[PDB]
Amino acid sequence: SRIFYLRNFNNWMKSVLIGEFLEKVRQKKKRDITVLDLGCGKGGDLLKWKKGRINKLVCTDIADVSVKQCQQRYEDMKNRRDSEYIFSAEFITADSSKELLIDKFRDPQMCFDICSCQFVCHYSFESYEQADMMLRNACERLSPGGYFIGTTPNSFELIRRLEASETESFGNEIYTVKFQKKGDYPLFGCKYDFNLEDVPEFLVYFPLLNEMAKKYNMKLVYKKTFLEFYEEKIKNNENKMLLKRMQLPLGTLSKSEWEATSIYLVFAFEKQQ
Ligand SMILES: Nc1ncnc2c1ncn2[C@@H]1O[C@H](CSCC[C@H](N)C(=O)O)[C@@H](O)[C@H]1O
Repeated sequence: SRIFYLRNFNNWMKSVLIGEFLEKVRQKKKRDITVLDLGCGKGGDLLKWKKGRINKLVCTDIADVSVKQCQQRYEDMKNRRDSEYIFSAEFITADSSKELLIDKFRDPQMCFDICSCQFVCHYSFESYEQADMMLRNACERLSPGGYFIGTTPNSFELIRRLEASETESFGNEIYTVKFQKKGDYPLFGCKYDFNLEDVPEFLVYFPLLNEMAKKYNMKLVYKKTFLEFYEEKIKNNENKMLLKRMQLPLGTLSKSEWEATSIYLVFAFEKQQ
């Protein structure tokens, strides 16, 4: 109702992102696709992976109830009738910032063509170790040429609104951000409250994320604001009538919705050879 169109939009953003890199993986002649969905939540991306026609998915999250719900929705998905091919799936409760996923994989030798981290990475920036660990978990088992893709708040946009504010808070009808306070932005542990009409988040300084990713032999493919990404993707009609069947620019979202969503960026990294 209130944020339905915002959610819809986020789903559309993820769809097109996931879509783009599934094709890139396939154009490198990769037949059977293996994917790690890191911080999978309740399975909002299950259907995107099913229509990407991947062969194996690992869903993991720190919240077990979410993992279990993700599993049940998966069970329902291919207990549908005359349901075309579905990936095999593996479900793991774990803190991907404090625990090594390879130690919990049923198959410890397993590799991935894509790690998808959607609206997750920023939780790991509580400390250097947690950040490095989530990056490791996202990137260590990636095959060369494989991709690390995701969505996280854009720190530049967050700071800009903070410093433009009369307080340590800012927002509108839809969202509210509250810093522990402005002027002080440590690389790790920069805490702010994020309210979508409620969970603590950490600032992700992207040039820092870029450097730390190098440790795992990753090179940046691109980084784009939600706005830029939105503007580019709709010059292709497959995506736009996709968006309309799923149901600042004048543009598809109210000005307040645009303020909420324009907070985010999309990124992709590639595993080097
Ligand atoms: N340290 C951590 N390790 C793994 N998952 C975490 C985490 N901290 C938070 N999360 C999870 O990240 C999720 C963010 S909401 C994103 C859900 C899903 N990827 C989607 O796009 O719909 C939540 O499910 C939360 O439980």
